[PDB]
Amino acid sequence: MKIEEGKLVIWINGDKGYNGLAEVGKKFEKDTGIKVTVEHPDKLEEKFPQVAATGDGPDIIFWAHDRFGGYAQSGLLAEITPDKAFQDKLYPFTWDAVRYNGKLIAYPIAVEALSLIYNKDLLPNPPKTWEEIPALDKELKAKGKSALMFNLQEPYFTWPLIAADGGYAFKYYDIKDVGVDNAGAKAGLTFLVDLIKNKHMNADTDYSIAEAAFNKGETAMTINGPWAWSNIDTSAVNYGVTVLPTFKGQPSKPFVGVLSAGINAASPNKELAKEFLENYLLTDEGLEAVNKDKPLGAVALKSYEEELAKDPRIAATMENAQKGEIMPNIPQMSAFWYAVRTAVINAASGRQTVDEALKDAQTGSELYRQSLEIISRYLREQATGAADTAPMGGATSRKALETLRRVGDGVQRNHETAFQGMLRKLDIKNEDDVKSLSRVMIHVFSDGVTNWGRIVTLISFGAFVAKHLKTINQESCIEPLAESITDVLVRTKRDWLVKQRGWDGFVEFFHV
Ligand SMILES: CCc1sc2ncnc(N[C@H](CO)C(=O)O)c2c1-c1ccccc1
Ligand SMILES: OC[C@H]1O[C@H](O[C@H]2[C@H](O)[C@@H](O)[C@@H](O)O[C@@H]2CO)[C@H](O)[C@@H](O)[C@@H]1O
Ligand code: NA
Repeated sequence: MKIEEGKLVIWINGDKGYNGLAEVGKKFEKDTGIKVTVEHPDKLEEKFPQVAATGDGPDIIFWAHDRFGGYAQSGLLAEITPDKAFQDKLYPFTWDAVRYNGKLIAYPIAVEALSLIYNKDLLPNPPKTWEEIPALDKELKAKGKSALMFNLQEPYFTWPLIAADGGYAFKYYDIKDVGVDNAGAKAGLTFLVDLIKNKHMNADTDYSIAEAAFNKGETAMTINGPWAWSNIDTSAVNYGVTVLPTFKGQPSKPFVGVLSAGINAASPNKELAKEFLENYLLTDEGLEAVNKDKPLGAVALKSYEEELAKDPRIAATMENAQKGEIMPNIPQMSAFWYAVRTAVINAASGRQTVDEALKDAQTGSELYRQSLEIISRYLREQATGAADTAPMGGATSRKALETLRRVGDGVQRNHETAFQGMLRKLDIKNEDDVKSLSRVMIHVFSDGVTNWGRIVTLISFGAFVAKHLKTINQESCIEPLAESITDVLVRTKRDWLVKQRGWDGFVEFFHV
């Protein structure tokens, strides 16, 4: 296996207290003789699933809890085994954040929420509403200052505004219901794009540009998390931390993250990782080391949270958190963030209109579930000979299914001999063999030009396999088969599918 035994490699994001974490690691090495290496690679949240899937990577990965369902579903995280007495040292709602499919899949460290951070010497009374920002910027611009700069390249930072007047990710979790292009989301993003059109913000502003501007005293406000506070202390800007402005009378709703530590499932060092996490990091002295480097927010460790909760910055953090929501941890969170990131960037730049951007995001976010509904229904009715009587809950699903029935009948008829021969060559007998189908379908499906004819052929093969599985009394393998096909299709063809307008495109192409 790629990972080395008898040491710990930790990955953590570069905005967090990695030097303090390394200090904890030195203490661990002094007591145990085991060397701890902390790294902060770029795009670690994308890198981790690529390397961990091959049995490589770090022993411990730190990130907000939202990405970890995905990791867990993919087999990349060890289940953790804190005993009762350890469990009781952290807040139950922090453990709830790192529960997937009933199992604990990470240790919670700290609760993060975005707040409004403001320069008390420029703006002694910060605005309660978004709507008053344009006027305030006009006033500040007369003195060579701006009202507000924040990172527009990561949707995390814009989401509180998008969500304020009723935007939402997944309904509280009903995965069918995405609220990315409803009228509330549209309103929020239109307000953001108007700020930009009226020269109150610049589309190119990123994390670094906003942080420098605030920390040099050029802009009166930023939006950021507790990790930013250290660098402002150093700058000698006199700052406060407050509740985010309202929009159309409603609170900004930040997406709340629980910084968490997961154990790589390929690690031969799981017991050392546990010892590090429970007996060195999640203690008063351990969290203090990290916190002194870059503040964590409101920590999951009750003993130390009682001291931090007296800080008015932490109170503000908790106030904003209470108005927002805990992020979901479902495997499609990754696709939701990619889709919303693109939408914000394209709306802010003018590359798409607000309505066009958010339509594309809504299609990207729901792609996996929508594809699965269609493909699973088709596979099961082909296998059994009868359709599923439940409603879709679904206009696109229903028409796409109708289309697939019409087109797929022809394909399965014409390809029957070839499909017979391919199935005989692959010998799919049970759930273990459906696992092996993925590698073959990626190769055969991907190494080929993409068009809807080829997608129908893939799904038609699926249906033909489903009928065989039913005949051999393996009907319980049909759902996993459908999941596997949907996985190959959407992992490899996502961008083409979105550009083709998803399943509405399919329906239009074969209309005919
Ligand atoms: C794993 C079996 C699969 S998956 C798939 N996906 C798209 N096209 C296919 N075939 C068409 C026409 O055969 C193509 O390559 O354009 C296939 C075949 C498949 C099934 C039987 C024989 C050859 C390929
Ligand atoms: O922008 C989408 C992004 O948001 C969250 O990432 C936060 C992270 O939680 C914080 O710890 C801080 O580091 O800033 C990040 C924003 O750049 C999600 O946790 C993440 O999965 C998502 O891609
Ligand atoms: Na990053």
